[PDB]
Amino acid sequence: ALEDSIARFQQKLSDLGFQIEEASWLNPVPNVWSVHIRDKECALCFTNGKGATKKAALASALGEYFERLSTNYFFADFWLGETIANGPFVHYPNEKWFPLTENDDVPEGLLDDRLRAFYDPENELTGSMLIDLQSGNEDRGICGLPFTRQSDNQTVYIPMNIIGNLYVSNGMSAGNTRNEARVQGLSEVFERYVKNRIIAESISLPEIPADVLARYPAVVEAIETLEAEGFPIFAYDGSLGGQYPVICVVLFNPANGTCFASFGAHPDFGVALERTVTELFTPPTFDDEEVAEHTNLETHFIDSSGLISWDLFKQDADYPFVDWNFSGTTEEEFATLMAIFNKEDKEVYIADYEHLGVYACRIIVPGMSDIYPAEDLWLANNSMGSHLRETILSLPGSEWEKEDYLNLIEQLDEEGFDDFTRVRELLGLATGSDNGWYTLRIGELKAMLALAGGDLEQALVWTEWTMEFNSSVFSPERANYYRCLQTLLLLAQEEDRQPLQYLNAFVRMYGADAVEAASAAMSGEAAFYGLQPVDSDLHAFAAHQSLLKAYEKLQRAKA
Amino acid sequence: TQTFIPGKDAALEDSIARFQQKLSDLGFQIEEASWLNPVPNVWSVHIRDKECALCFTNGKGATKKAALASALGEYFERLSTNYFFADFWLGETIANGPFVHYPNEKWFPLTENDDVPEGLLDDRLRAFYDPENELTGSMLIDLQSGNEDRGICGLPFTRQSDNQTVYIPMNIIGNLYVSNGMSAGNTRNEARVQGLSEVFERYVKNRIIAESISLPEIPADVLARYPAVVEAIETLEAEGFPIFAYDGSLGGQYPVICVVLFNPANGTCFASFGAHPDFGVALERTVTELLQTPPTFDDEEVAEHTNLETHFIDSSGLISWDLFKQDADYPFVDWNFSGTTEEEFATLMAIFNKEDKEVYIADYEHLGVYACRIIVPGMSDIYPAEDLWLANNSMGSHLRETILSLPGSEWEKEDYLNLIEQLDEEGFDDFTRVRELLGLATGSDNGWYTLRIGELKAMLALAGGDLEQALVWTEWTMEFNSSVFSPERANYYRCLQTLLLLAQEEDRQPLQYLNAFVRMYGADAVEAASAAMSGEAAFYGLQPVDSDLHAFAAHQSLLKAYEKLQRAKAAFW
Ligand SMILES: Nc1ncnc2c1ncn2[C@@H]1O[C@H](COP(=O)(O)CP(=O)(O)OP(=O)(O)O)[C@@H](O)[C@H]1O
Ligand SMILES: Nc1ncnc2c1ncn2[C@@H]1O[C@H](COP(=O)(O)CP(=O)(O)OP(=O)(O)O)[C@@H](O)[C@H]1O
Ligand SMILES: [Mg+2]
Ligand SMILES: [Mg+2]
Ligand SMILES: [Mg+2]
Ligand SMILES: [Mg+2]
Ligand SMILES: [Mg+2]
Ligand SMILES: [Mg+2]
Repeated sequence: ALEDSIARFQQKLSDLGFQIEEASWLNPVPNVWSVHIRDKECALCFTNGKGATKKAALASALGEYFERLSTNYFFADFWLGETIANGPFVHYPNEKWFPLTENDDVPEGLLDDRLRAFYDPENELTGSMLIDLQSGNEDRGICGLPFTRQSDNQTVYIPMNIIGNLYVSNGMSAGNTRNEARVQGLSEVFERYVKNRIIAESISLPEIPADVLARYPAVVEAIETLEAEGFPIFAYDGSLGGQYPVICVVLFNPANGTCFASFGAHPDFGVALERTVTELFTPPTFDDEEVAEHTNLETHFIDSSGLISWDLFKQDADYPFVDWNFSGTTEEEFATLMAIFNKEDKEVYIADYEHLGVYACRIIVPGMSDIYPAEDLWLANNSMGSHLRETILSLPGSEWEKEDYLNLIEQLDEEGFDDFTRVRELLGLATGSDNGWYTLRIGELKAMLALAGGDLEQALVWTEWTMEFNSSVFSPERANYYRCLQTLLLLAQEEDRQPLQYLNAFVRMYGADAVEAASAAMSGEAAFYGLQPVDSDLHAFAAHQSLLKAYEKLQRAKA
Repeated sequence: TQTFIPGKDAALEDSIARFQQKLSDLGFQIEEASWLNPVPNVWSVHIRDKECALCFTNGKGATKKAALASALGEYFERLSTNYFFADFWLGETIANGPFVHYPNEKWFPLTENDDVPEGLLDDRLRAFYDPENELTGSMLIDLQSGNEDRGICGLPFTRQSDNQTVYIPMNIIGNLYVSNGMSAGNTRNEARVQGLSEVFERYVKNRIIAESISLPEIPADVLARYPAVVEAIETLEAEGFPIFAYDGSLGGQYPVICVVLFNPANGTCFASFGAHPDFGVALERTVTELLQTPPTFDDEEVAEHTNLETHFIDSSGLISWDLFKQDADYPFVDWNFSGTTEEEFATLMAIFNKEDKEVYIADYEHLGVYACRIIVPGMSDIYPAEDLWLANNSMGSHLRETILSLPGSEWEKEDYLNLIEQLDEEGFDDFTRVRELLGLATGSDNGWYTLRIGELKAMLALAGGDLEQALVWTEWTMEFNSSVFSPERANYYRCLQTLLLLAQEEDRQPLQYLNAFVRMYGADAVEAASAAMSGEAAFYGLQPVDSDLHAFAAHQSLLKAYEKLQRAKAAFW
């Protein structure tokens, strides 16, 4: 019962030491709700609930709260600092650390044989590329988490690095029962796997007949409202000829000429239908190749503003409609779904968490659950920067030689980092919104270095870059600083002109504090404007401290 | 009550009462739209013709009445000179009427080898506008008439050294001088002094700017003389806007003040300029105009003519950082050229004589208020004479009838495709608004209002059934216009674009997508885009246009206004 689920979850969250607060409701059309819930003491811990009734949505918001604390997902994009990294356990007590080997292969106790073949077919994957982000603890080695391989009920250790880079928040769930949660999570796997096929393969799906939709009047109502509100809707059978329990529903916005495709899965057709609808841009396209691109599907996952083929909407479907149904008790539904995975010759790997007093699972199904492709462990690995962290956080206040600064630029180039990459994302820093690190990108950091190493020609290049691409999100203060610095750098290039002449004017336009700071920057003295120096427990960031305080509550719960 | 401000020859309250009355008598319903009093001692007002949206002015002054009198004075300035109608073709009836511009105008038929007819211009002007002697006569056809057969309309101007009449082609006046050096006033001389000062304002400005000059600050004890301005500046300064006040005389030569505002919030500056024989009036004029881009070290981009051309339209142009250098290139001069409007006129004219610059004035009294128009080639120019070849506002006059015929036209497909190539060969810019190129007051509620050359090329490619070109320009169209199209029209273009892209997919079956298209774009939009593709009805949203522009109600209101001026002119002669 929704009301039990809510009462229980609220209570348990409170007991755990979390002050949870309800930010903002919404009831856009009939039979559709959502709510935003937040940790009153950590801005970064928050969820979004959705359902066809108000309570359904609150229960969803709270359930996702336990899903994300149980799995540690809130903290998944952040380094947890040197103390936690060197503590008894980082992720879970039952985690397992595999030191790096002398030739840097992937240690033997990790993964299994099928996984090794899938993630690393060429056998070129090194061990040091699998260091989890949270610890960044190369000396301690590769953290691996336990997962029950389902065919033979044996434990398998999967590196947290792999889990987090390729599966992210996919196939996680929390529930009232072990099986309820697993059915939700396994369905979440079908949702996203089928979706990526329907989309990438530019499939035309078959409409759901009107007399079938009629069974679910509360959804029909939500659609008639959207349709009368000026938004054409398409409801589709995403089963691909009865195979998978997936509904797809697409909204058109004629005002902008764009479409928005939602997907949803559950063993019961009707639940799946509603799930897809409650979950409601770019126009459709005939670009067979741009739709299929991994970066398109990767977008669709983050937010659903991705490219959909016009082929989806073709009159003639590639599969017939099937009035499917896989329903029953959560226990039966779990077996029915698992049956499908067995039919596909796809090993399922589950991991159970009960340490917060609510059951929560995390489900990997390599070859289906993947959101990102394994090549990304080489090309787009979220701990690629872990080894520069200490160097970079030292820079504010640092007084190295000018060559050292200019080399770090060349290193960033040689290591192939993207200029647009946010530094706070690359190092796993919860900086909070009120300082320079919050908007600092690689390109800006290059400007800063060129200044500290006294190469004013490069400095200008990246200062221009910086403004071209950041100034719209800088604070007034900071944007002004950059305008001023830019002027002075341009003046430096004028060898005919006499800096003193312009000094009064500059002070009037930019303000004295800004001019004094931009000059310090140019003299290589204080190049790293607005960046405070950062200790290796991130005391410097109060945001990050609030993150760690939250994580302490989970560590204690784990013991 | 009677308020006599410096340099005017009549109390504000009289000037207002007179002007309002005279406007009414002329048959104009004038209405006051919106006042403003942003800082102390600075006002402005917007006045509008209740029956023509395009006829409107903006008044500015240091008191409320000063501003209203300004607004009204600029109203007579712009009716007297015909400037409201200067960007529009006036249709075939007016073009072939007794007189188009003024009764005393003069028409010079084109010659057999197409030289510029002999009664036009004089010798110094010919040397200035056309040093290479390559200017042809057919390039000088005024826009308003577009009447090549009737020839080059030329307006009379009293050359001032020897008091002789000189005929200047309306085309030249309008392309290079525009609204510069026009004025209206309470007296002949008041108006002329305002207008001649307007000339110095803009000439000196263009030197100060282009030559990246550092001006000398106006001393504080000098500013002190004009507390009402000082108050306006302190307010702007405390409001967060640094101000710089400058002597723009260039060492006492010219009666020009320059005042620059900084906006630290966006790191930009705004330079205002102003001229009047009396220092104090000039100061206030410069300040009130601050409220009716960042600086740069680019010596070359500041001087570029396109920069100074912007400054005139806009004041959002590039200023050199050099303006603000501590050390000035000229010393401050506590200048003064003042006296009675009669004396001030001579004093100013003295300066032009010193410069060896002929002044050409033209007087208008046919609306019951004196108004002048002053050309001073080599100083009054806003645009350079090279623009009579490259950027001539009647370059398109000869395609007008062809283009306005297109909606409803049923020519051969080759004819449509050629007109594209012609538009390319004649070197028109794709971004150019067609309604500006033909002089059409279309009003905001139809396809012509936003129609650019690039879109027209799309429309022609569709009518001439070249769907590959049609796509190129339909994409172009949306990339650069869709943000200003009406919902309806933007949607039509989204649909047309999809269908043109589908036409390129040789693997795909149009019928499959048909239901989906009808759902996204709507049936009307799909039916229209298909007609367009079949070359049947390509010119979407463009109604056909008769050669008196009855099709456009906006333009009709423009002509109804101009009738009132014609009758007034007839009366006077
Ligand atoms: N009574 C209840 N109602 C709804 N969800 C509940 C619930 N009890 C537990 N939950 C859990 O709360 C989580 C909320 O997610 P849901 O509302 O069911 C859609 P989701 O696809 O997981 O959201 P996502 O797109 O953000 O991933 C799920 O893991 C679900 O198992
Ligand atoms: N009594 C009066 N008070 C103020 N302006 C008057 C006036 N009588 C006539 N005018 C006229 O008002 C018209 C507009 O001039 P002003 O607005 O005061 C400066 P401007 O140089 O025309 O600015 P602008 O060219 O940027 O519009 C001029 O033709 C001016 O001579
Ligand atoms: Mg979920
Ligand atoms: Mg979902
Ligand atoms: Mg279909
Ligand atoms: Mg004027
Ligand atoms: Mg002015
Ligand atoms: Mg100066």
